[PDB]
Amino acid sequence: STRRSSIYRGVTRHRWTGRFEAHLWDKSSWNSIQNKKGKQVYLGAYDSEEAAAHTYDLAALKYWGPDTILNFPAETYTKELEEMQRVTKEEYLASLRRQSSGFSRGVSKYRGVARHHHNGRWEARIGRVFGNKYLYLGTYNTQEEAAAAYDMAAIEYRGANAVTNFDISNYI
DNA sequence: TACTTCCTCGGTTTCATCGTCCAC
DNA sequence: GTGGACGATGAAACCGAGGAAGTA
Ligand SMILES: [N+]
Repeated sequence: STRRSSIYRGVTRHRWTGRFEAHLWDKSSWNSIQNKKGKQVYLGAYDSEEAAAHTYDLAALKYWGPDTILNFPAETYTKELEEMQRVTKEEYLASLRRQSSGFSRGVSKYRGVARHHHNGRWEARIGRVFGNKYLYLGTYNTQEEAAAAYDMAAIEYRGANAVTNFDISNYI
């Protein structure tokens, strides 16, 4: 019936946002709500379709090695292939998500950071469906400080697989 | 067939932002 | 008055259930 939303593997143009989502099918992990093997992994949103394709390629390389099926040949990812080896799978996926277009929108380049009225300072906020709160994390003089606060709250309320503005290792 | 792998996009959650409260 | 602390709102991200697309 319908033509595929993207010419690339693992890329779906979202019907409402118009963003190119990268996603991945983990055929080895176990879906526990179902019985069967298989889990959908969301890699992020990208304003550029080619960027979502590259994101899929890199995540697939981290999951299945240099001859899994790729939108582009593994020779184009040689450098990334080495860097990939130095981190967890979760660390690498968090990094891929951190570079994505949808990670942070608006004025600040950091997620959870926006500006306190017109005071020239930066508020950090974080969302928590438990308690139905948009928690306030303070006002800071630099975006990096606000982003640090957002990060700390993020690791606290999301633990592992928490995507932070700055590297998870900064907070050990 | 039946069965696995992959895509889609609607609920759900969270952010970006701006404007409002109240304890000082 | 007022200014941190937040709440309201709309935009936009997140993400799996489910159906579509390949297998074999
Ligand atoms: N967007």
